[PDB]
Amino acid sequence: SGPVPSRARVYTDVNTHRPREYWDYESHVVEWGNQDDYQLVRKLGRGKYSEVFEAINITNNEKVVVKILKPVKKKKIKREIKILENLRGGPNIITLADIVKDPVSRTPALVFEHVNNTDFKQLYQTLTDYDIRFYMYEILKALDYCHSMGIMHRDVKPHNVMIDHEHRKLRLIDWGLAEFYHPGQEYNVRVASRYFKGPELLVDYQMYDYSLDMWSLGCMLASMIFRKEPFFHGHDNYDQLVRIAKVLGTEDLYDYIDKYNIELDPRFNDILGRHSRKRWERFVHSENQHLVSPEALDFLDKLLRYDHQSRLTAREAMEHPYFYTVVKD
Ligand SMILES: O=C1C=C2C[C@]3(O)COc4c(ccc(O)c4O)C3=C2C=C1O
Repeated sequence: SGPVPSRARVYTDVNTHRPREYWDYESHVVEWGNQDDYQLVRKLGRGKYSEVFEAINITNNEKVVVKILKPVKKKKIKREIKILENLRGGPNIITLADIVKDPVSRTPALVFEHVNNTDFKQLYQTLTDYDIRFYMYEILKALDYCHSMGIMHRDVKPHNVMIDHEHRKLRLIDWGLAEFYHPGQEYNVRVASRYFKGPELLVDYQMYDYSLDMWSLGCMLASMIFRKEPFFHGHDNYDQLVRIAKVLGTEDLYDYIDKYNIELDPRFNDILGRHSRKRWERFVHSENQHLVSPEALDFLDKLLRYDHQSRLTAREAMEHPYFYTVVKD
C-alpha cells in the first residue's frame, strides 16, 4: 500500500528519446575559459552554495555576473552547467557566458550575462496590472521552454526572476536545483524555498514533475496581485502546508492524499485540522483591488491546485484570457 505512481502529463518522454549525452551530466566534460579575463567589482550576494559578484570582462569592458561556487561534488556542478548549456538561447533563460576556475577559491566560477535588476522587494510595490500579466507571461515562456526540454527548475521564486523593468527584460536564474525529468523517477523533495514548495513536496510525494514549478509560479502570482509577499508564510515545512490548507481548504487536500494513497506524517495529524476553502475574493482589499480581475483569480485558481496533475501546464497557462492583452502586444 505505497503511494500511487505518477507521470507528467506533458513532455513525459523528452529525455527518454534524447541521446544519453543530453541528460547524462555526470559524463559532461567542462570546457574552461580564462579566469584572467574577469575582474570582480562588487559582491551582489552570498548564499550557502556560492557568492555572486558584479564583474567586468577586461577584454571588452562588458559587465557580467560571476557566481563563484563553493566545493560541492563535481556531479552537482556539472548538472547546473549542463542544464545551462542545454537551455542557453531559450526565451528569458539566463545566459551562461563562460565557465572559469577561480584561482583564489580553487572552485568553478560561472559567468553570466548581466541584468540591471530591480530588487523584487521594491519593484513588486510599483507594478501595475498590465506589468504583472506581462512578466507572468514572460516567465511562462521560460518554463514552457525548459519543461519542453525535459528540465524542472525546482526553485521558482521572486529572487530567481531578475527584471530590468525599464527595458521590460526578464531572466529566470539559478538553475542550481534544476533536474532532468525521467518518468517514474523518485526525486528529492528537499527543493525550492519553503514558501514556494508545492503540496507534493510537503507531503513527501517523490514522483513529482514539471508541475511543481507551476505551483511555485502560482505562489508568486498571488503575492503579486494581493500584495502579500510571500503569500503562504509558513514557519516550517509542516506549518507551510497548514498555511496552504487555511486557504485552499482541507477537503481537497485530503482528496489529494487519498487519490495518491499518501501516508501523512504523524506530526501532521493535529496541525492540519479542518479548514474550509476560502474564496480568493477574501484577500482583495483597497490597496490591491486594482491588480485583481476575474481573469486573474480564475488563472490563479488553475495554478494553485493540490493535485499536481490538475494544474495548468506552462503552455496552457499562456492561452488563458488573463494574457489576451499581452498576447495582442
Ligand atoms: O545564473 C545565475 C545568474 C545570476 C545573476 C544574478 O542575476 C546577479 O545578482 C544575484 C544573483 C544571485 C544571488 C544574489 O543575491 C544576487 O544579487 C545572480 C545569479 C544566479 C544565477 O544562478
